[PDB]
Amino acid sequence: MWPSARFVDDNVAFSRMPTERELDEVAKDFDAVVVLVEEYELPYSLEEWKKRGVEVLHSPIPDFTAPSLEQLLEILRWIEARVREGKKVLIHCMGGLGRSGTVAVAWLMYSKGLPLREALRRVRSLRPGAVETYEQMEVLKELEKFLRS
Ligand code: VO4
Repeated sequence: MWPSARFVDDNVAFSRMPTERELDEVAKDFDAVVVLVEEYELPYSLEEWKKRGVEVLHSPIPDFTAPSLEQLLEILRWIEARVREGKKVLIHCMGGLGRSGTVAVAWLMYSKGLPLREALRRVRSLRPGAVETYEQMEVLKELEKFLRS
């Protein structure tokens, strides 16, 4: 297994950005990637995933900002579809683990119905530092309200 990934359930993991040297490595373990990094900060083309048969969702979230609730719902629904196909999914951003950690917490809320408090604790247990900003926490609160309703 690619030990940089941490799984929040049987099928969904989050990690730092794999480098071009690691692409075959994570393609062996994952069939789908959620790429949160902005186009201009990529060090290889995302066609690298396509030539390996890996499905790509490119939904960039700028450095130190939170996704909108709509953006997050779109990401979650796509992850859901891939998991239902039997695929393992890797969420990643470049640099810290604020943005990828936010999507990982949202996935636990969305798929397992965990309240935000427990989902946050879980992901932070996996990677201390996940969910870095007040804005990221606030969109997770907005998600929780959406789901409860
Ligand atoms: O720029 V971050 O993914 O550490 O919020």
